[PDB]
Amino acid sequence: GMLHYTKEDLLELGAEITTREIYQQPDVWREAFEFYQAKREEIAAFLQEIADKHDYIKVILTGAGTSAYVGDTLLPYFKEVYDERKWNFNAIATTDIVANPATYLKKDVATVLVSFARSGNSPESLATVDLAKSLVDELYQVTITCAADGKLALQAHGDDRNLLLLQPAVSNDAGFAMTSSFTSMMLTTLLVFDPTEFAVKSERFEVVSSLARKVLDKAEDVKELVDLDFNRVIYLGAGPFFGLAHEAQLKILELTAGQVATMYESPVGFRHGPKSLINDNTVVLVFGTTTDYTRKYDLDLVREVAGDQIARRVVLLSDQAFGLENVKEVALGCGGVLNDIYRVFPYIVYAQLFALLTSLKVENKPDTPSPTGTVNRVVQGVIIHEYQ
Amino acid sequence: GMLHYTKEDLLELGAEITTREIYQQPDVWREAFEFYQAKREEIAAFLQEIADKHDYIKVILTGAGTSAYVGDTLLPYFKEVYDERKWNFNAIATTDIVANPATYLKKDVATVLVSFARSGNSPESLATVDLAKSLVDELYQVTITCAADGKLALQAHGDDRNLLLLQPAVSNDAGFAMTSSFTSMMLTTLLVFDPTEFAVKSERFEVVSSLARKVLDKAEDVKELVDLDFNRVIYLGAGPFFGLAHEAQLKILELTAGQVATMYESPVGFRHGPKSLINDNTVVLVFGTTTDYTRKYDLDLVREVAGDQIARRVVLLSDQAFGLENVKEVALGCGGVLNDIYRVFPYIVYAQLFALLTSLKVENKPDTPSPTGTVNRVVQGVIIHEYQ
Ligand SMILES: [Cl-]
Repeated sequence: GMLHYTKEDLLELGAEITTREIYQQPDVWREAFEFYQAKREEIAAFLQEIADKHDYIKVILTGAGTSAYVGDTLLPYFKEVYDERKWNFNAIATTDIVANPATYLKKDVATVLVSFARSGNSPESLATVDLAKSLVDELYQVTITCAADGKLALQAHGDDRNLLLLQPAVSNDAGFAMTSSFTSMMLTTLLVFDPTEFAVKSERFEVVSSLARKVLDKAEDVKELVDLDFNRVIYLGAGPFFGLAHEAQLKILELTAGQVATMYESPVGFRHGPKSLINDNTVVLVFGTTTDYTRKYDLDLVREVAGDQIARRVVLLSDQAFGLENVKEVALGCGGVLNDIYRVFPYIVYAQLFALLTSLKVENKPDTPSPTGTVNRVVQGVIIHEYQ
Repeated sequence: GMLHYTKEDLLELGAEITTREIYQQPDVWREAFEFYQAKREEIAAFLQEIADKHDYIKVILTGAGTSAYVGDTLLPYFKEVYDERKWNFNAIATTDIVANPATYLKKDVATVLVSFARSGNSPESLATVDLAKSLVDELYQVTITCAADGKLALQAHGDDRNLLLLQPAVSNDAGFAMTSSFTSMMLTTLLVFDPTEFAVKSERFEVVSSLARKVLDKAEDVKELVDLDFNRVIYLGAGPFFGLAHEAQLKILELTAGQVATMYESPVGFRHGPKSLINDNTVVLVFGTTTDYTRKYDLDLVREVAGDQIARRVVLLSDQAFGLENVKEVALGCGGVLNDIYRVFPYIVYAQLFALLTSLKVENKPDTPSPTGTVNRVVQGVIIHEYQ
């Protein structure tokens, strides 16, 4: 198990489901990868037909909450590697689309709507699909969802323009918080759209899974941070790690019922006002980039915040430790096998453990962390209004 | 005067500069508008030449901190009204470009780089321009900045392809926080790229000015809210009001040196986890959208948060009061002359007052609000590294 905890301890503390769902991630990813591998020809044919038909293609990666951050996290990688004049990638939350459809859904633009959902039962998921069908003349869909009996999945069959990519059944997280659903969806999406050769994807997958298991094995390293005196947490990252930070900090908010206040930023963005949030009771964690160029900017920022000596702790997740003063460096090293976009997986596993253990520290029940009932596993109170 | 305060009172409190710069906004905006009026034919001709040469044009709206939020706020409006296959609008912070230039700056894409800066002395401003010039074959620039002797402005002369649009000198805010600088730059940008007829823009400008004066006249109303017990502030807004919420919350952070923790979200996004931050010492303010359809989603959310009865106060800025239970409704009514994108101006004045008065409440010196010196008016410690 995790730390010393027995399964019995975890049940008594209301953390068995969430702990199980975090720890099952490498196994879930291997199933997802194998499903990808079996479907890869069909998936590539699907996308190729669209490319053959249309000169400009708007791809919209869309979900709500943690499902929105799937697109946010992967977006900068796709933007780098694709020519925007052909495949124009966007991450637009379902919660944005439902409120302002006209901003995003345009009649004459060929559009591939890539819908993400753990439960499939957020009203905004179906409303976004329905608005897209209403407003876009040439619409295709890729539906990436974990619940085969969720409304999103149920309405995604028998349509030659909708590629349904169900995630493994156990990734339909019963926990309040999305854990294995988030990472499984993100892995599927990266495998689908990453133009890298299959053999390279395979190798990277194996290293992703190895690194993640190492993180899980060393939960005590995360506990060391949890044990510090803090009630604010700030996650920072550049590139894909900006959306990853957004997810990492949300996991805290959610699992501590906001008893820990939070922020996400990039390291370079952080200086321009947001850094004001730091106080003596703040932990700052950086998801480090490993390209030589971008790493330099991370390092200057970590040096500065450590040097300020205000924060309780500055933590840098990277591929190596330089031996920085007043920084906890967490070295997760691939031998360089992984590029940055695949490092999101072990990095978020660390973040999930931090959120889980912090929930336990504050005596919240991670599996059911909103005792007021004002936040819910499946969103409540969403009304869809008719658009004309 | 603001409230009871004399100029000597404000001097004593370290608030004279910021108070002045907020209150000068209507006058600054008229000067900005008159400049635009004078230059509009030249401006249109500049953009028309670009459209005459290139089939696909990438517009990048770029700044750091509050300057980034000019682009974030206006972007959804430009996205709605432009055809993305011709004019493809993006808001990408200078703090993102400098760290990951290859994500955004593409050799073969005709690009219009629209740079924002109050001081012009952020290293990322010049690095962003330099990276664009070194990477993009067909580049044009629009430089919108408040400091004629800032480094950005000073390198923007004598270039046919760089359209320099200096803002009124007094908008080079001496206060730590950007107030009139943000608004002047945002007004100029909207006037440049809004395809509405000039006669309509002039009509709206007059109502903007009038409503903003009314907000300033009624500072006592904001004070009443600031007097409530709270240490967390959440701003919510849809469409342009998401970026505006980002700015509104940053103002609090900056001016209270993080003594008040903050969040920005959209009303519909808020439910999917972020709502967890609410506690009994939290004030939630919503920048209300006035289109019939989107407004319905604001209203559902406000009803819900009010009905939960946890937050200290729920405040809705709009064009009218419906008479909502447990909500403070602030009605700023144009008679319907203003569309939502022009309502950002009166809305942000209200949020500036809220931040300034909260700063006074916590006995910070709003003009110089970082007594640790770890956050600065002009960013310190940014090193620019060579990109290959
Ligand atoms: Cl009140």
